[PDB]
Amino acid sequence: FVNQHLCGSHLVEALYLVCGERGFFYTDKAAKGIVEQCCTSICSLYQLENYCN
Amino acid sequence: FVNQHLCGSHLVEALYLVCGERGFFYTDKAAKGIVEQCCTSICSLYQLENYCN
Amino acid sequence: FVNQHLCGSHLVEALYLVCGERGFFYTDKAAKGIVEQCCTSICSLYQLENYCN
Amino acid sequence: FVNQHLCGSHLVEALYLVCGERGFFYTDKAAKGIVEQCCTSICSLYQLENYCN
Amino acid sequence: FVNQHLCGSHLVEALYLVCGERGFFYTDKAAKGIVEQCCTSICSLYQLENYCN
Amino acid sequence: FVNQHLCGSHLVEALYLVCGERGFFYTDKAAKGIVEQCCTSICSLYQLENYCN
Ligand SMILES: Cc1cccc(O)c1
Ligand SMILES: Cc1cccc(O)c1
Ligand SMILES: Cc1cccc(O)c1
Ligand SMILES: Cc1cccc(O)c1
Ligand SMILES: Cc1cccc(O)c1
Ligand SMILES: Cc1cccc(O)c1
Ligand SMILES: Cc1cccc(O)c1
Ligand SMILES: Cc1cccc(O)c1
Ligand SMILES: [Cl-]
Ligand SMILES: [Cl-]
Ligand SMILES: [Zn+2]
Ligand SMILES: [Zn+2]
Repeated sequence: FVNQHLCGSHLVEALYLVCGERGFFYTDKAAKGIVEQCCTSICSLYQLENYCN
Repeated sequence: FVNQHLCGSHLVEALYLVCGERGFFYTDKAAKGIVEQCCTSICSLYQLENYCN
Repeated sequence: FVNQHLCGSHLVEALYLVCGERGFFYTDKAAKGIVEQCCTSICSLYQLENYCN
Repeated sequence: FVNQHLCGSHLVEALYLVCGERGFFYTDKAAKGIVEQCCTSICSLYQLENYCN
Repeated sequence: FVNQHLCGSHLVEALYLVCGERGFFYTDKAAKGIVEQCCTSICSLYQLENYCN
Repeated sequence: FVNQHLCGSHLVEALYLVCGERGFFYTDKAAKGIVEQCCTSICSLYQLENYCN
């Protein structure tokens, strides 16, 4: 299956909208961690914000 | 018109695909170079990879 | 106008995300309205939350 | 739960194209009948139009 | 203003929508023809179904 | 299940990007093949490049 890669693609658009001019880092380090958590169960806007810069 | 925000929305999706495992950082102060270049001309995928982590 | 058509396709997705469970209507009166407000210059997340139900 | 969220995001972009200047409702009541029918099986464009306002 | 490269990505999505397993027959003249006409005036789904195969 | 129709919309977006102004070609067979291969495991951009014209 290709579930997480398909989930990744929507989660960066959500971090571009949530994060704004603060931006975000989607790097191998703490980006496999937003996938472990937000592609397993639905993350709210405030849980998404904790990955912002 | 929100020309920057609509071009920036496509650019984050193109970067998720081209950077793959390298990932990237999208700071609105690091996102100025890649919007100024790639929203006024079509960037190759090699050009996009120059912004990967 | 096609640039308003395309902006509105991105606006439908951001309201889906911001409005969570609540949802939103995209009747041709709220549409005209969010289009004029938020495709002419950017909208913050508060502003978009105001169109949600 | 993330799978139906993923699906709903792509159905909102389909309803925006199919309904045109009609528009559509996508509140929690309105759009849960849609997801039951169109996220378990594939809906055509003629079935999606039933949900236009 | 319409950036034609960002408009084309939306149009390729729409034809996937419209044509689905019918596909299309690719020729440079039809490709440039669709992006010229539907990136300057809005095309409806019934205009886009003409390009399906 | 709608999962392969959803994967297929994301491949279309990644062939548009990768192929650029060369565009891509459709046949019944290759459309069956890239979904059975790229919706089962992650295809690179250098594998997708084989369907561009
Ligand atoms: C907004 C969003 C996208 C993908 C997964 C999530 O949990 C939430
Ligand atoms: C949106 C986008 C993708 C790829 C190249 C570009 O210049 C712009
Ligand atoms: C498309 C869009 C997204 C978010 C804010 C805007 O003003 C316009
Ligand atoms: C077009 C579309 C998107 C998502 C679910 C569907 O049944 C159909
Ligand atoms: C653009 C596209 C891709 C695959 C099938 C289609 O009908 C249309
Ligand atoms: C469906 C769609 C996308 C892009 C431009 C158009 O005129 C129509
Ligand atoms: C049908 C089609 C049109 C334009 C670009 C593409 O990559 C494919
Ligand atoms: C880029 C991409 C999209 C969808 C499936 C894949 O295997 C690879
Ligand atoms: Cl998806
Ligand atoms: Cl756009
Ligand atoms: Zn998706
Ligand atoms: Zn766009």
